[PDB]
Amino acid sequence: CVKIEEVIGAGEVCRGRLKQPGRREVFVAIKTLKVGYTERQRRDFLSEASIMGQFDHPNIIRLEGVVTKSRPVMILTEFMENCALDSFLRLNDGQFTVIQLVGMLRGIAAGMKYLSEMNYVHRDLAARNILVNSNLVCKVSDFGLEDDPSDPTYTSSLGGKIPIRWTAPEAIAYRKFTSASDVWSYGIVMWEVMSYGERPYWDMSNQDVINAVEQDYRLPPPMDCPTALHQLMLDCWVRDRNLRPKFSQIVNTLDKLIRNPASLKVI
Ligand SMILES: *CC(=O)c1ccc2c(Nc3ccccc3)ncnc2c1
Repeated sequence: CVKIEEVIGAGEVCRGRLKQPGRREVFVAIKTLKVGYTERQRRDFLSEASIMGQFDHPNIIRLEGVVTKSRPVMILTEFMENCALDSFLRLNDGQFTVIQLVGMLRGIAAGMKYLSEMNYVHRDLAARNILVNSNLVCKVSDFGLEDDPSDPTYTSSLGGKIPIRWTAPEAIAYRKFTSASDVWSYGIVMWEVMSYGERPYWDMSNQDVINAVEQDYRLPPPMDCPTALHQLMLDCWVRDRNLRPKFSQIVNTLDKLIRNPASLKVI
């Protein structure tokens, strides 16, 4: 049933084909586990496959199937042509209209609205975890495939790795991970999108980021970013987590900007 085609990255992420008795052949992404898999590693990989299988939404990565009967174990998903959002934007620097970028952000927010409705807290919302297809539809993902190892994207923190640049201050400080801390991460995703995949906080060290945020520093609007979009980022980054908009309100605000495109001209 599963046929491999080419290796993408390093277990490993590969491209291939899948055929089931009743449905037509579709291109798939195959997440494999490294040779000589441990009982705990196999349990962690399958518990991740079980999470993805619970969801069904046009802005959430679709799980096509899972291989359990034969080694190596596999996670099969629908192949997303344009790969990760951050890498896709960096090579397409200034090649999209504001409306297209807003549509991408609306898709991400619709996916996040669905997750929050299912009572699921993502914890790692970032442009590197958003996949893009040929039609520019953005899909929220996780458990898939480094600018400076001195200021790593993830910090080895006791219980688990934390991406400091994308994490709400209360989730860094007290591990208070909620849909509101995912909204903070979404605000960082908005900034990554409007900047065509720049590194949040630039040269600032990871410790500088925590200190600056605590002292009310907020990322400036990227070049040519409409004021309304930046204001929405600032709303996502309220220190009071109760005042941050819900994903349903973000979707509503983005739709209001799409209906009134003149508001996307004000820079
Ligand atoms: C285009 C490209 O490089 C790419 C990379 C990874 C993908 C994934 N990853 C994934 C597989 C299994 C579980 C979670 C994420 N899925 C779909 N398309 C791509 C495309």
